[PDB]
Amino acid sequence: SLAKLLVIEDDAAIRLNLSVILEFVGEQCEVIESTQIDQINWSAVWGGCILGSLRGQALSEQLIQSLTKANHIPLLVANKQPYSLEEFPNYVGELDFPLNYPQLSDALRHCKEFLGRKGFQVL
Repeated sequence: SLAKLLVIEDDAAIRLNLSVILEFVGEQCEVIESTQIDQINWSAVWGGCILGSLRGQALSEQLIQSLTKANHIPLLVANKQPYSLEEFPNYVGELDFPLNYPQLSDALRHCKEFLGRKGFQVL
């Protein structure tokens, strides 16, 4: 991935966990809490958006609006969540816990491939 990964995760320990591991596999990321979605340029080309645990156990209407408009961003879910992303056409799958290199690499690969179909890059 050329572009940073967006990470939206309301658990501090998992923000740390995801940040350390993504950096480890050579990715850059912007890690925020769900109350910070206004701080994100959703129109730009991101390497992907990883959604994790969210306050209220659900997608806020604001995040829904953002995820809907930003259909060019491939979406991953980190761990099993009470919410679902099936409605989103840019949803590309889930990251299994505990995280491991082969499964994470596949997930990030699916993000790259998605971006490729959208016309954004070639590896």
